[PDB]
Amino acid sequence: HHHHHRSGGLVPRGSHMENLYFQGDAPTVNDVTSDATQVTGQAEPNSTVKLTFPDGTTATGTADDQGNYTIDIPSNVDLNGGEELQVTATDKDGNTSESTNTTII
Repeated sequence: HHHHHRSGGLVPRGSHMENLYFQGDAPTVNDVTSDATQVTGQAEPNSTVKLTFPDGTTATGTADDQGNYTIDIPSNVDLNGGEELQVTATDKDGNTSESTNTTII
């Protein structure tokens, strides 16, 4: 009478997406000139902003709900003339902004 026609089913293959980590700019420092007992500035909101003194003392902190940070200078390190203060804000996923290493002193 006639022939038979059947259809064909197959499984979809697994894939993945890709992305660049941090895309923006480096966290702004305020002029923390030696006698200034606190390092302040603007950074990524609620991001773990690691304060890296060029002495090597790293005072780990986190920026506020607002896009700023306040991390007081610990009584051991001094910002003497020649210190290039490095600040590094790190997003909650782990996307660190550029290291603002700047001689305020």
